[PDB]
Amino acid sequence: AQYEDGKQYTTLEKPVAGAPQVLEFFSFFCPHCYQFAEVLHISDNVKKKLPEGVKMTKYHVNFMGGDLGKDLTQAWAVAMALGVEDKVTVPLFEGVQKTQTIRSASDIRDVFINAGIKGEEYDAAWNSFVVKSLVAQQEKAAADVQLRGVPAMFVNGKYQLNPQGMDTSNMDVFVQQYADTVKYLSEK
Repeated sequence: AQYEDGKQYTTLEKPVAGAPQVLEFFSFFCPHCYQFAEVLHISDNVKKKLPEGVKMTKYHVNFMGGDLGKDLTQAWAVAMALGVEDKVTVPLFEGVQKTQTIRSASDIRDVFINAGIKGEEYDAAWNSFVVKSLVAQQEKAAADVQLRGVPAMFVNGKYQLNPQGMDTSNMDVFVQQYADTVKYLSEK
């Protein structure tokens, strides 16, 4: 049929219990993740097609970018904790990869400030137990899917998206096929 194991998706040989329904891993240092978020808008388009009541989650990973990468995973935990993922995603991607103006923890904080998150609020979150828990949560999730690279997306901790099996000659077609696969898997 249209959808086929090994084509638009693969099946984890050891599924993850309690995983988020739709789980994307990315790194602000990853060029393909920059392509996913800034040119393809994968996550916005996936969200648009998700069935009623199925929600999507993004976690940041550390195996890219060294110490700054660890800071960016903690900053993303701040963004989840504060609900500002959509305020900071673009200036964090561009600051790391486009202008290369993000080179320290302080530079990341400046992005949150300029996006409306006051400094005292950012520091409180940065040093909070909630954020520590969210860092550990992101790391545990990637380990549980034996994550080896990004970007990556998993549905119900069972199925892994396989973009290499999709048509890449037209980006809008690729995005449509990617999002329709997430829709199909979420209903499976």
